[PDB]
Amino acid sequence: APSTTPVNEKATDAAKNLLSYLVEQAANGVTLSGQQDLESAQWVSDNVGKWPAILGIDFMDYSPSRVEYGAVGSTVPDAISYDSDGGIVTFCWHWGSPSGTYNTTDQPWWSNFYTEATAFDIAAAMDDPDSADYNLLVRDIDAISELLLQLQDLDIPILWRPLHQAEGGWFWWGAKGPEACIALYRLMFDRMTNHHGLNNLLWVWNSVDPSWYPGNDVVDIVSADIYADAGDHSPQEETFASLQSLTGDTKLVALGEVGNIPDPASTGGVADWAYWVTWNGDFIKGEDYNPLEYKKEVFSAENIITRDEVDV
Ligand SMILES: OC[C@H]1O[C@H](OC[C@H]2O[C@@H](O[C@H]3[C@H](O)[C@H](O)[C@@H](O)O[C@@H]3CO[C@H]3O[C@H](CO)[C@H](O)[C@H](O)[C@H]3O)[C@@H](O)[C@@H](O)[C@@H]2O[C@@H]2O[C@H](CO)[C@@H](O)[C@H](O)[C@@H]2O)[C@H](O)[C@@H](O)[C@H]1O
Ligand SMILES: *[C@@H]1O[C@H](CO)[C@@H](O)[C@H](O)[C@H]1NC(C)=O
Ligand SMILES: [Cl-]
Repeated sequence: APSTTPVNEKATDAAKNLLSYLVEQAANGVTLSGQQDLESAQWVSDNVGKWPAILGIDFMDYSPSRVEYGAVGSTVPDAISYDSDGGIVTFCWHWGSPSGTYNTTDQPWWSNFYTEATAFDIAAAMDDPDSADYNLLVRDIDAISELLLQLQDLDIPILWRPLHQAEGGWFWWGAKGPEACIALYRLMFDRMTNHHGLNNLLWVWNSVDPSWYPGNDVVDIVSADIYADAGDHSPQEETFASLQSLTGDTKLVALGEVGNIPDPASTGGVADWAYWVTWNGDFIKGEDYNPLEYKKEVFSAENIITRDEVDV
């Protein structure tokens, strides 16, 4: 069954308490609501009637290579505000490649997390710790670690989901097979936990295939991102079962991203997702994926937690 002990023995009380709360809720057939982007969370409050429990945001535009092209990151204040309002925060990282950005017509700099938008080679970087690219990877990790340390100084625990969707291959970190991506994940875990003393993090992995798994010693929560056909609100039992066997059923299981919110009237005892995070834009705002009447039902449900109900 899911562990309530963070893999970082030095975890803060706020990180320990968040993991224990999520495990308890999921064991009871309760799922936390979530939404990517503060403006979309505001839309849900304004149109559906509830603030999502979890705010998903991204370190993307703090990536050092993106700063070189004029990017201005602004999500750390949104984490602080959501936490001040009683919510929970998850970060992903659409990591702009440390070198190799093309910045062409078809591959603008602002797409430089996609494999197609950069020359960057994660495998060549990880095989040579003396290389410029290896040193730039560690510098990028240090850049994002500073942001996480600001959040740790404020006693804000974070559901940290780096190197997401890795196995798909469409982001540069997944373009050179599993070994290089696992090595980068474990390097990040060590650099953040040990060198930086980051103790406010719960580590969320986001690939299903066992050959991509970085190990139970460096992961607190396993997840997948599901973009089913518009209007498919099934519980996604097969994916849930694959995420249980990934860890020998020792880690909490969640949805990192959804296009379609799984119907909470059909998940109980089939696929006890700890949380889901709806993507931004049309996925939450339109009528094709998650219609207004359905959203109102989901967010009002007894077995869905919204921000007003969070009680860590
Ligand atoms: O490539 C065409 C694209 O145009 C518009 O999006 C542009 C926007 O795309 C960002 O990547 C998205 C991606 O489009 C898709 O929604 C999904 O894969 O997510 C990624 C990453 O999302 C991240 O950014 C958004 C806000 O854009 C949000 O905060 C989310 O939380 C975060 O995870 C990304 O490439 C952006 O850079 C890009 O916008 C550009 O942004 C830069 C500054 O970052 C500006 O300088 C630039 O002018 C432009 O706005 C459509 O929205 C999309 O549908 C697709 O058509
Ligand atoms: C990226 O490409 C655009 C479009 O050609 C160009 O105007 C811009 O100066 C480039 N950015 C950098 C920092 O070279
Ligand atoms: Cl503490």
